[PDB]
Amino acid sequence: STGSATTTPIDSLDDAYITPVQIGTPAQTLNLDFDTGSSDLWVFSSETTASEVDGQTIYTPSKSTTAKLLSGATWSISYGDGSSSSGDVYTDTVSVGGLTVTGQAVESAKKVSSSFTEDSTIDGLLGLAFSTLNTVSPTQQKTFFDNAKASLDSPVFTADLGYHAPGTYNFGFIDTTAYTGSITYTAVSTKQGFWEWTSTGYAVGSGTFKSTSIDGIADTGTTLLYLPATVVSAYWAQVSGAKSSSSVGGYVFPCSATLPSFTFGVGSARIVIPGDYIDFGPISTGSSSCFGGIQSSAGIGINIFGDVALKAAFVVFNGATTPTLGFASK
Repeated sequence: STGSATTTPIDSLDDAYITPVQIGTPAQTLNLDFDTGSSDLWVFSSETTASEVDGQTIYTPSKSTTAKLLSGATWSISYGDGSSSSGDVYTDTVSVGGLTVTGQAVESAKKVSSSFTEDSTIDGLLGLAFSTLNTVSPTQQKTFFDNAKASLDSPVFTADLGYHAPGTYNFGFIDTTAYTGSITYTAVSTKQGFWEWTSTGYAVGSGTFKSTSIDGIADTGTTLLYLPATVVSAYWAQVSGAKSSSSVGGYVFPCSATLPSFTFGVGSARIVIPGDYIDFGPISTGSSSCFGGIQSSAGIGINIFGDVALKAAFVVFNGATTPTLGFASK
């Protein structure tokens, strides 16, 4: 089997991408944030505290003839940005782009943190990291991909995120028309539960490529590119007037600037992020200070190849017995 679904930016900055997901019978379609950095499929629901729902579409398990309470199961998650959610668990039929999994754990939120409530466009998350990170207790549950894998034509999914435009998540096949050149595959460590890999270096603009190992994770659920402070300083040094602002929370730059590209290495291959992809717009409405799309990871503990990096590439998440990642230009 295969599936293919369009993923759409939630706003004009590509802060996140939403993909429609059919849950239950009859289908309830919710727009979920596909997140290769986490492993829970959780949704706003009829159980979510009413004051914490503000415009999201909810899953109502009592209206699904295939929903079953997973007795005794609870979940609770905290994300790298400080947000969180928790609740109970149903199993139900879940379909993405024509690919159907029966008995998928659907984690129904009883509580969500304010950042979720305040984003009316995201109805939940669909985790695509390794199932070892799933938070369901006392019986850990499998991700949608893990449940689908054995049925897929090939045990892979691909992320093709658009710049200021829709893109595509495919399951079970590699669309050879969706990229240019060849796909370069690179090793993955699953020891932390992530799609963790090592970039071979970077370049700023038209500058020389610096060969250096940068371990990080491919994370579709993170907006920006978080790299070591040395790398990030080298980038922003090429933008007149750019500086790190402790009060804003990162590098800012004059909105009048033209940003240089940023290249990262995948083996001997190179992925070029155009400068425009690194502009996240005014820090507040009407400001002439703009927020940068490349930020330091120093306070995180891990480097994160988020959407800024991934949307410059066609990305293969190869879930074979020994997982690997593939990157192609497009």
